[PDB]
Amino acid sequence: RTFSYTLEDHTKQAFGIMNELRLSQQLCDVTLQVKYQDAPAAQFMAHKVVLASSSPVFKAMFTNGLREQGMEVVSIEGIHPKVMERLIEFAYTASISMGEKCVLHVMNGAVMYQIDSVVRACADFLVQQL
Amino acid sequence: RTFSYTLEDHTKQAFGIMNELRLSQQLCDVTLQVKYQDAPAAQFMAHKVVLASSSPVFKAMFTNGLREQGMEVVSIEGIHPKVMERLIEFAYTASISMGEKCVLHVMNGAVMYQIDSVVRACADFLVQQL
Repeated sequence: RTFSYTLEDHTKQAFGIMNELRLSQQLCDVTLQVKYQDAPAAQFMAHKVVLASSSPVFKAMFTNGLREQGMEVVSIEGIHPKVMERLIEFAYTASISMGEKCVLHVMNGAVMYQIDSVVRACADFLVQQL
Repeated sequence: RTFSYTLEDHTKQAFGIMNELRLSQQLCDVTLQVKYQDAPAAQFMAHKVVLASSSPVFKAMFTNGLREQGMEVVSIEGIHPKVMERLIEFAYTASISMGEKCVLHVMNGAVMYQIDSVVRACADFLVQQL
C-alpha cells in the first residue's frame, strides 16, 4: 500500500547546484572577510546554511537565536585566505586539494572550524610522510 | 607535490544537518504558505538555497535579481499541503514515501516543481501497476 523512492545521487547533484549558486553569488547571506597578517584581504560570499552543514563552528556562529536581518559580514583572522577558500570549497564540493607545503595550514584551519573529516585526512597525510 | 581528499559521505551528512536546521526552524528564509481547495492552510519554513538545489522552479522563483530583504512568504495553490510536505522532505533527504492512492498527486506536484527524479519514479510506478 506504500511506495518509497530514494535518489542516491540527489545530495551530490544538489550540492553541485548550491556550489554554482555560490560562485554566481546568488542567495548568499554571509560574506566572510578574511585578513591574515601580511596577505591582502579577501572576501568570500556563501550560504550560512551550507557552512553550518559542514562546520559546527559556523553552525554555532549563525544559529544564535532570532535569525538575522539580511547579508551579514563576518571578520575572520588567523587563517590565510587561501586556506579559507579551500575549506569553503570542501563544504560545497566534499573535496579539497592542496600542495604538500600547505597541508599543515589547511589542517590548522580545519581544526579552527571543526571540519573533522579534513582534520583526519590531513593528520593521516602528515603521519604517512614520516 | 599535491594532496587531494574526498569525503564520499559528506553531502549526505551535510543534508542531514540542513534537514535538522529546517525542522528546528533555524536559518530559514522562506515560508511556503499552502492553501489548497478545502484543506486547512499549512505553512512550511525552509532554506531558499536548498529548495533551489532540488527544483528549477524554486531556483527561478528565488534568484530573480538583487537578492532579498529577510524572511519571504510565498503563496502556493494547486498542491495539497501533504504533497508539498513530501516534496520538501525529498529536497532535504533524497527520499520520498507515499501511499499508492497519493502517487498521482505527488507526481502532479513533482511536475509542477520540475523535480525530475520524482517524476520518473512516480511515472514508472504508475506504469508497473498496469
